[PDB]
Amino acid sequence: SMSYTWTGALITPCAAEESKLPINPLSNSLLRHHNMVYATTSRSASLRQKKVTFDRLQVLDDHYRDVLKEMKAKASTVKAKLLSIEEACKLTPPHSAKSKFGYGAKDVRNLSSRAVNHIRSVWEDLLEDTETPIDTTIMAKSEVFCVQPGRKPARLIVFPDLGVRVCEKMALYDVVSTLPQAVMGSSYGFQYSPKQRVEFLVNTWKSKKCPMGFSYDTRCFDSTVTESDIRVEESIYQCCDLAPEARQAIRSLTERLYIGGPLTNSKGQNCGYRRCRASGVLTTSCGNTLTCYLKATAACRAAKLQDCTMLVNGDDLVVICESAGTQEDAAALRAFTEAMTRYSAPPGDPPQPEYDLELITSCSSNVSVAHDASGKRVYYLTRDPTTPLARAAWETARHTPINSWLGNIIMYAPTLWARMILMTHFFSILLAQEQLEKALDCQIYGACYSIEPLDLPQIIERLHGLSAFTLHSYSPGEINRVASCLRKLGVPPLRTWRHRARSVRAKLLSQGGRAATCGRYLFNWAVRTKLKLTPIPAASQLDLSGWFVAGYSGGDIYHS
Ligand SMILES: Cc1cccc(C(=O)N2c3cccc(O)c3NC3=C([C@@H]2c2ccc(OCc4ccccc4)cc2F)S(=O)(=O)CC(C)(C)C3)n1
Ligand SMILES: [Cl-]
Ligand SMILES: [Cl-]
Repeated sequence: SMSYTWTGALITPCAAEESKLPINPLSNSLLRHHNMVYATTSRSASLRQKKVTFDRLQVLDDHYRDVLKEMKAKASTVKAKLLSIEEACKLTPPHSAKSKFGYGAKDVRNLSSRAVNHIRSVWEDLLEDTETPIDTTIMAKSEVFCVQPGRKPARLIVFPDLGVRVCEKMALYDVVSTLPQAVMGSSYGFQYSPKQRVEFLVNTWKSKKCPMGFSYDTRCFDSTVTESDIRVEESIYQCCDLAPEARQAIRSLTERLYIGGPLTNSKGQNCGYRRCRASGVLTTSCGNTLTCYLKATAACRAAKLQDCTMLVNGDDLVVICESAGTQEDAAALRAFTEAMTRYSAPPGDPPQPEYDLELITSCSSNVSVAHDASGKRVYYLTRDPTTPLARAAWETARHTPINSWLGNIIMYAPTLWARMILMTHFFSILLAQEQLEKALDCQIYGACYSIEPLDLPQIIERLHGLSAFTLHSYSPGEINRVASCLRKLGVPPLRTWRHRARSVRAKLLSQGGRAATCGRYLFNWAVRTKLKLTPIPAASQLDLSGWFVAGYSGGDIYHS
């Protein structure tokens, strides 16, 4: 079975597509080498099409079946609730793609009679019709990158209509929110906040007598997912206590949408047929996580890797285990990869065994070390800041509906680059435009949030602890990665950012209130005469439930 078949009709944009970074004074302050920054477009879709289109081999074995049964056992503890129309409508982003049937996300959120009646009929049809493939739209996603010699083609997104998406939520939101944790336990990555996640990686690393770790990068994971994989995934969902209508909906969604179906371009033309994972449905993150974990757990047994602890976030996979020795780890890792390959998860790049935790990257991120005010070692997550910086420059120049810079500040708050560059650059702008109190959209684990920049200090304390405001003596390797990133992108040197932050810090303090709290906490790094930083009372009061429960990337999820 081919992941995809194509009619020859093009993947088309539904509007004009910017690919170049404008020459704008505000963005130019952040990043001068504007021609290094680009956004993907429709024009590179045929290149992507070529990469995601292949035959799949899958041979299942007893290790695979053993693990599956174990997961199902855990799954059968779960009792999933059916979401009400109102509840599902509330989870729809304000700017989610309109329906082809004469209503949009706004109508969904407002529970208008048109949207709601169409949603009911979609739901009833799921219950009645078990076979008819549901239509999907295929689009080229616009994402911003820095050039590296040369360019990434656009990713392809495949999604059903708004009415169907609201119905997936009713049938499956509780399931995709609750079940991965029940099944994978501590290995489910999306349950951790940043501090918890770092805690778990470090503890796991320090628990082994001789640790070895690796990341495993499946070549085009969504395309490696077979119809059997998606039906096995359904077999796990079906172990939950379900309302009968949910049980039918899942069955019908599986056969009509999840396993595959027709692809239609922005212009309504038949583009082809998908027989693999759609990027843009509710079950993608859950399904990818389960499938990845299943295959990897069985492949570990096949490779005889000892005392494995997995961390899985969709298609992202980290394994930490007990070293058997350099040669034998290399052999065992190769056997793991052949097992994965047989299970239809071949590697992009061969995995490499690693004996230093900081050398392992999970979801762009690695563990690094710094010291807090008292000189105590603190572990934190960081990443190469090249893409975050390129995207922030873009978002400075162009109004984008989702702000990666804001998500990056939240998730990488303790980092040198987030603190000195991103906070300084954006607080300066917001402060000059008097927009500090204006809420902005970002994402956390794929789900969309509306966040007030003035609540960043409380947010950051909750997610990272107070040490996020006091870190210093960063590793030489972190410092260099950052420093040399700034040279490449024509981002001013850190000393410039210190100078700018002092000025911003002062303006923030002068304003008093929540603004001044941002000044004390966010920019204490910038002054020699430091304020003593105590817990923020409002931090404990934040309702961050739902933040670090599950992954929702591609799932059309909005949280208020
Ligand atoms: C299938 C798919 C495609 C693209 C992005 C994502 C995704 O949700 N994330 C992701 C995954 C891998 C790579 C990647 O770069 C990535 N990026 C982002 C996020 C998130 C995500 C980001 C980090 C992560 O784990 C490491 C981590 C965890 C907590 C704090 C810091 C790092 C897991 C995770 F799902 S985000 O939290 O939604 C917003 C942010 C601006 C941080 C971008 N998923
Ligand atoms: Cl990013
Ligand atoms: Cl200075």
